[PDB]
Amino acid sequence: GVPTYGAIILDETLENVLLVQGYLAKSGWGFPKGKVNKEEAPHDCAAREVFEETGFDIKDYICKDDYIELRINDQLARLYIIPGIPKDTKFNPKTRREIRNIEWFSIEKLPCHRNDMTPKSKLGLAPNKFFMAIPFIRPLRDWLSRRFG
Ligand SMILES: CC(=O)N1C=CCN(C(=O)c2ccc3c(c2)OCO3)CC1
Repeated sequence: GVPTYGAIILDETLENVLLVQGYLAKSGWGFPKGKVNKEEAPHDCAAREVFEETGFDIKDYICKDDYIELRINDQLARLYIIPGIPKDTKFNPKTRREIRNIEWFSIEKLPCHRNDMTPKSKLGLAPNKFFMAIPFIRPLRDWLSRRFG
């Protein structure tokens, strides 16, 4: 699939992250990100997608080496880590046809896996509104421990 780029924005305490809520197939909460355009550099795609989805421009804050990248079902998603953004920042998407809401979440309260349904002897995972964010949570926590401690 086409690579996606975006950001993990943290506040100044490093204990909250900014998530966005879309519609329909992207009806849950996830980090701001989207698909790279032809010939567009990863940092420019991350900034574009984040500004489209949040109205906040990360361009002056991106650090080249500071990101988490995952390959899920053979599609690569790279989120640049952007700490220290104040919680009173006014975030407003460009297109509310794509973004329902924008909120800060406590990192420690976010799930890092979905729950099974072993209580019901049924296979699979229970729905979770953080499903898009979840794969990045443990790597983020590990990354923050290594970088800040
Ligand atoms: C116009 C536009 O940019 N698109 C349309 C709908 C929104 N998209 C996202 O980039 C997107 C991905 C994952 C998400 C998310 C949003 O919000 C919660 O998790 C896909 C592309």
